[PDB]
Amino acid sequence: PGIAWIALLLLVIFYVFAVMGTKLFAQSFPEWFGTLGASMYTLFQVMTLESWSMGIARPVIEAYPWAWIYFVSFILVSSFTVLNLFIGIIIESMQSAHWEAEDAKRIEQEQRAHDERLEMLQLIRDLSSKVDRLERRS
Amino acid sequence: PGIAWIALLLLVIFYVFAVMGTKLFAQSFPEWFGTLGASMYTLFQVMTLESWSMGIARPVIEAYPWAWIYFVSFILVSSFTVLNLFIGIIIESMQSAHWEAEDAKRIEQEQRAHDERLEMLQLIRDLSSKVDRLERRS
Amino acid sequence: PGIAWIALLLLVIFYVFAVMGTKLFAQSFPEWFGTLGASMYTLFQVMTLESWSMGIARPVIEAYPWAWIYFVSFILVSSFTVLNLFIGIIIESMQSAHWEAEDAKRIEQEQRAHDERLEMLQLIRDLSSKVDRLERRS
Amino acid sequence: PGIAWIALLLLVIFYVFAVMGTKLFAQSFPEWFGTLGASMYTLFQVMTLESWSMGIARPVIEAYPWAWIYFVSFILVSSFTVLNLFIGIIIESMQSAHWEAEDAKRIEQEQRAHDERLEMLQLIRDLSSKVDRLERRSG
Ligand SMILES: [Cl-]
Ligand SMILES: [Cl-]
Ligand code: NA
Ligand code: NA
Repeated sequence: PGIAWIALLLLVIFYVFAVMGTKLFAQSFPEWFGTLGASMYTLFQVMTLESWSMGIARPVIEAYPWAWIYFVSFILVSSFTVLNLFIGIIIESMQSAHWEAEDAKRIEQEQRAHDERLEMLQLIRDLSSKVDRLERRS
Repeated sequence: PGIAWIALLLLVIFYVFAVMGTKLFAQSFPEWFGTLGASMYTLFQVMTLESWSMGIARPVIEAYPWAWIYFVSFILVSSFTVLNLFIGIIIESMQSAHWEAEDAKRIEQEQRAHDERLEMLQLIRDLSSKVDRLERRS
Repeated sequence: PGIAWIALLLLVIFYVFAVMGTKLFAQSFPEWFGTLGASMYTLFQVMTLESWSMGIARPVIEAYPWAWIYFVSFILVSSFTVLNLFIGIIIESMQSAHWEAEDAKRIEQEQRAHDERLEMLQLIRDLSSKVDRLERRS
Repeated sequence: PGIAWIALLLLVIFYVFAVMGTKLFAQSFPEWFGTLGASMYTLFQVMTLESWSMGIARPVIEAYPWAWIYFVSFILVSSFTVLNLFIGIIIESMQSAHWEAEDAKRIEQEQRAHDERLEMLQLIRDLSSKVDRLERRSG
């Protein structure tokens, strides 16, 4: 049903990484990733880029050196998504202010145009064939 | 009357979360929430995503393990309300830029068109008279 | 020349604060505000919203309790200004992608339609007068 | 092939500053800029504006007093270039909301009307000829 198609995506990326993070990280870092609810919080703060590296990820990379992939992949993937709601909402907003009625007004203006142009077409037909007759007598 | 309609909702979402803040946290966290004014500055801090979690929320979450609702929800509400204040401005910005005129220049263009098409409904109607006379005059 | 109107303004606000700030704070907080360049770098850092409070503002507010006006006002005002520079660039950006090019077709493609109607006006007019030199040459 | 054009401009700016940065800073700040890999992470971190100053910049400018240029300039160039990516997406978004479609809805529609007019045009000519001959046959 539109934007909330992406929202649902965001919740899902969250859930995937929150689980991924609790599996990978819970033992060695329990306060940040000890439970799945814990990591939902951490990823929230990470997603808002708050001390994500200096206070959460650079620490985690010391234990697990390859774990920048978790953190950089999430910033990348979650930002791109958050971006879209912002877009998907900008757009659908423009649409209500404008596009919705713009297409409508001009669909309709062209009905008028077309109908006028239609009338002319007949008159020229009636006239066309008056002249048709008149010439046949001549 | 447009945007300061929301930009006020902002001002009261602030005022509420700032009283709720002081009542709840004033006592363990005096510096941050000790007084209503002290909590505004703190949420102004929080709203800008400045150190909100490592600096404030997680320490508050240490004392009141539920507090994250207060913090996560403030961010959702204030970020959004700010989003709208923004769209509202991006949109009314497009209007004056472009939709103002494209809408109007068009009404104009298609008056002109309509007039011309009327013009010749006329001749054609008149020519249908002349030919209508040739027929009776025979 | 458009947005670069505010771009100039932003720069003015920036510099007025870097001076308003070196005058107020440089005595007591030299590393942050000691020289003008010093304050500028720190106000750039405050503009990027980075450690603006837990880092710089809070410690300055505890010498100079009133000093929140400075950091809150600077963020508010400079965010508003960057907000607009941003919109102005979207507007301007999409004036190019589409709107300029669209109005170029809407116009030229109605030159076409107008011209077409003008030709049919003449034809009906030329016709309208043979049909009435019949009315006279009989 | 579009903004991907611009995304490539960004990846080039990283590369340049990550190398300018590892050459410049790896002796004194090995953790941050020790190796290219290190240096990029650090720059991605600066780009998200995460402690770029209190955490990374100000410490280095302690040691190399002029390095405010490396950091300030990277945040501009780096950030200004990510803006154009954000616009570019914002645009190609509308292209496919609307512009794509309304743009061509109208091409179609003036075919609809050009074609009509063309028709009327035919008939009026046709009528003229009929008047032409009516005219001659009777002179
Ligand atoms: Cl538009
Ligand atoms: Cl027409
Ligand atoms: Na931060
Ligand atoms: Na931030």
